[PDB]
Amino acid sequence: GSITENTSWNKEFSAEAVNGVFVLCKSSSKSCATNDLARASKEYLPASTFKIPNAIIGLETGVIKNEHQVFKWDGKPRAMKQWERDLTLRGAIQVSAVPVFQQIAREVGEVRMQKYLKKFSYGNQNISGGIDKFWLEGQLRISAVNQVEFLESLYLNKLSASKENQLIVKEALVTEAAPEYLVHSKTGFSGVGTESNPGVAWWVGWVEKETEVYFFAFNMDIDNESKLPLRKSIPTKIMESEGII
Amino acid sequence: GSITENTSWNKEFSAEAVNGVFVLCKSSSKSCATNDLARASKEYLPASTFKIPNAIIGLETGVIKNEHQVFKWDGKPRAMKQWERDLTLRGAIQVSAVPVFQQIAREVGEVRMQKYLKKFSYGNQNISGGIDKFWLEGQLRISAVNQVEFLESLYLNKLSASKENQLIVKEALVTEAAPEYLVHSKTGFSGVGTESNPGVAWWVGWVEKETEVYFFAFNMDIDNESKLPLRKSIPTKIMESEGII
Ligand SMILES: *C(=O)[C@@H]([C@@H]1NC(C(=O)O)=C(S[C@@H]2CN[C@H](C(=O)Nc3cccc(C(=O)O)c3)C2)[C@@H]1C)[C@@H](C)O
Ligand SMILES: *C(=O)[C@@H]([C@@H]1NC(C(=O)O)=C(S[C@@H]2CN[C@H](C(=O)Nc3cccc(C(=O)O)c3)C2)[C@@H]1C)[C@@H](C)O
Ligand SMILES: [Mg+2]
Ligand SMILES: [Mg+2]
Repeated sequence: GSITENTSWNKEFSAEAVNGVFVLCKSSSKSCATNDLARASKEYLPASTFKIPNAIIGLETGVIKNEHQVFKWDGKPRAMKQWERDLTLRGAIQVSAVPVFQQIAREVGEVRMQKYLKKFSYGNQNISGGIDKFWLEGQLRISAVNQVEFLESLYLNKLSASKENQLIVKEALVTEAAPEYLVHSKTGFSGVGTESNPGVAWWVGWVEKETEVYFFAFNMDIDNESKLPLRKSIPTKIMESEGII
Repeated sequence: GSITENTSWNKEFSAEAVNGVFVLCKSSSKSCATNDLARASKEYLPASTFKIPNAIIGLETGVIKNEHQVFKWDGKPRAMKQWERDLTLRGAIQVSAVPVFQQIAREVGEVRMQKYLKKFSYGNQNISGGIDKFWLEGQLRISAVNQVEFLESLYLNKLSASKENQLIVKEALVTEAAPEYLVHSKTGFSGVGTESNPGVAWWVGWVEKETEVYFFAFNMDIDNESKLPLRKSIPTKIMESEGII
């Protein structure tokens, strides 16, 4: 579609010394607005946002048997305590349980993963770097505009996957529910990288408000975990100034 | 499935002077508890809770084309200024827009409405009283045990309808979302009736918490719109009592 720059939105980045981009699209990706035309199409490691395509692929290949599959913890150390338990698919997405999705990816395997990222037009579609880590430290990259396009297809059930499996993943992604206000969303954080090679933090999703829908994707450069609150506050301020929130 | 009476729950009922029942079922043990086995099996006007089967039937028959159908307000006054606006299916359910569901019912028509309520085993299956009003002043009746059976089937996608259509109605029914706590629910209120033959107020739905699922159905006698808040107050206090929050 078309991407239109709104430089007034940089106010929210400038204040916090943040280098990043917000892409926000009403109704469709036919017309999106952004603070940074160039960065809106610049591609970055997806980190935990990749759990969305991975969940769809796991269901499509039958690796995830169905919506009520329980991912059992084997009792062995996992890198975060909140992952050391049995999880549903929703649970695994919402607590961002990487080892659940690593095992999903291993079972999907390289051939099938490559096939579905091509079907989904997902970023640079580059899965090299290890089947269980390409989206964590490999060569996979996707832009904020491309995240919006992917999530719009998911919203419309237009990905090349069953409608059932798109609906399953959508319910797992609900993060805020009010009578006329529904948010689907997913956070991501690649890590702190370095000073000269920063990590990336993401917030992607969509807002359904009355009869209208808004697709959004935010990323920022980050080299310190203490800046992570900005990954939600900057795009929240912008959507509020648009009267969305 | 089993059911057991827990007299202790009459606590929250006597306190605020209410005649009603709570049924709470843990999916993994296939075990339910209720304060009153007799009233758990008594059958009542479903009122707004019928919007759950009505929505599914509307989708199954194609009266509702799909999840992105907008129900346009025709500018004719409605009993609630909340309903005087375009609505998505989720919005119609969450705001409980009777006029939208009366029209759905009319388009489904008696023969098809009768068919699905039999397939769904929905209460006494008697839709006599007018195709657009059987569930609110007609003869249709359903018990709290029948509600949790029906909702358990919906959760499991085991109703005799498309998986897709069940998934659509399920997301429409989400009312609270946290990373490991997801609530689907629907309220109902038939009116004040008489103080001879009161009306009924419902709360039904289910809670997904970690990997457990709890199905619940509440109803109570109500003569005074005044006491509508206790429908949610009493089951919440019971569920809180059971560690479900
Ligand atoms: C996926 O990308 C990755 C996880 N994503 C993120 C993320 O926040 O996007 C984390 S952060 C990690 C999990 N919870 C801890 C935390 O500090 N969260 C935090 C701190 C301050 C603000 C916020 C917020 O407002 O969102 C969150 C540390 C994690 C790397 C994989 C591993 O799941
Ligand atoms: C459906 O049965 C019927 C509506 N159901 C409800 C209901 O509350 O179950 C009503 S009540 C009507 C709408 N909003 C007003 C109200 O007072 N709501 C209220 C009051 C106290 C507590 C709560 C709560 O915690 O949810 C809500 C009056 C309406 C009869 C219609 C949609 O078909
Ligand atoms: Mg990650
Ligand atoms: Mg650093």
